[PDB]
Amino acid sequence: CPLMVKVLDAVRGSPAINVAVHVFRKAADDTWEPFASGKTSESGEPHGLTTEEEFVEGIYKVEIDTKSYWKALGISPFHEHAEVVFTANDSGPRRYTIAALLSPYSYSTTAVVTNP
Amino acid sequence: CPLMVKVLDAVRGSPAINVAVHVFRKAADDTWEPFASGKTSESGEPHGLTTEEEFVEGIYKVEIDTKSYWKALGISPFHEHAEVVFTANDSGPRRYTIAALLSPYSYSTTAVVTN
Amino acid sequence: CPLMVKVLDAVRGSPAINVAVHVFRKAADDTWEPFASGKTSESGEPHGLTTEEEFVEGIYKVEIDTKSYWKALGISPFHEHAEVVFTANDSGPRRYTIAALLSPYSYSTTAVVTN
Amino acid sequence: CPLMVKVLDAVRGSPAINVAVHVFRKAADDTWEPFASGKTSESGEPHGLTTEEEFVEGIYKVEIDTKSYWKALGISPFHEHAEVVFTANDSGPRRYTIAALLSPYSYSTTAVVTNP
Repeated sequence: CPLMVKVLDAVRGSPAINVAVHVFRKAADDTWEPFASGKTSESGEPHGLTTEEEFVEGIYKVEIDTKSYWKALGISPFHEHAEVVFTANDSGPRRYTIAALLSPYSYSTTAVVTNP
Repeated sequence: CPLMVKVLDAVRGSPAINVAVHVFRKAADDTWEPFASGKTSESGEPHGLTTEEEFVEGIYKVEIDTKSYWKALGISPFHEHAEVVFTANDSGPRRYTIAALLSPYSYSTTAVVTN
Repeated sequence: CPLMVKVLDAVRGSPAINVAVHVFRKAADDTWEPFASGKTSESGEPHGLTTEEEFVEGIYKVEIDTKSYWKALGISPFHEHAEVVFTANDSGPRRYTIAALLSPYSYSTTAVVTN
Repeated sequence: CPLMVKVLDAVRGSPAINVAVHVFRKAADDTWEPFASGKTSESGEPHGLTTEEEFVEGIYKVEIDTKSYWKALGISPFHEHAEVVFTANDSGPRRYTIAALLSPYSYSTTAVVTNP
């Protein structure tokens, strides 16, 4: 898995489960193209988003549907979503882990990039 | 201003100065429209982004040019920029501060909504 | 004040009000000695913790009573408190702000040191 | 491993490697007693800090030597260390993961608590 996403809930101290994760790539024509999507499992990760063959150099956008998560728990959050935009692999293939820590009025995002 | 932005540099322990901040509003066509922009001052805030008569309810996007900021410091960054997308609701208090804490491979954003 | 503390509540999107903040200094005997304390006001800051003549170089500890704060909100917290331990150096700028962002199972702390 | 610690470096986008982790328990006499210690591996985790038998109810302190980490990389950080103090297992045994995200003038700490 060259692109892994891990989502945590800072209010409950648990993995954020059943959260939708949508990934887009920037296309030749400056639009975002759908690339991959999934839902976080009990571990807070969507398993198998992409492959090493498919995950080529490019600008990627990872959108995490935090609004639907907090609403399904009865909280009206501040953010519409949490997005992470980055250039990938432009020095060769890497494995990326995007971690997102969620609160109703706050989120943080961190990337860990390791040589595959 | 009913909308303030405050940007901090976690590597140097200072306000993030001279960072471009762009604000968009969501229009009927589900496309973003330029609304406000500014450069952070030495306090890490771009002074006077908007006013309470233009800042009506709706969905707003705040884009912080983090990549240019880290490039000016000679530090390689992960993110292309930091974006904050939110709904402003009148029922809620009357002033929004979006705080952003920046590191090269991490950022956090927080909304402080005060009456 | 050469030392300010600012405490934010990430769950409610407001300053964390009425939070106890205790400051200690490290003494020769490697034991902490009470130095300053206060309760955060409605801005999330305990006004006037110290002065520039008492705030000499040394190692300081800032303890924020997060557990009492979350208990008052009826929200079960992980941490017993949040502590920030640091060295104040004159060579460094002349005002310290320790910012703390609180959630029940997470907190982050940041030092903004300005001239 | 009922107590796991994961340390990340927000400047380099990598696990924080070779970081010392010291764990103490609060003793009957109100002093901190040494309970366990280790160094983070290439994954940013110290492996095998404690056991389920040893990790009883109590107040625990996890100290992460962040100062030595940043100094070994040529940075003078703000914090002397990052500490996490919490009550453990007081509702029955749990597995705790303490994550710490490190910058020179900032750190964050998050706990994920899962039923064993």
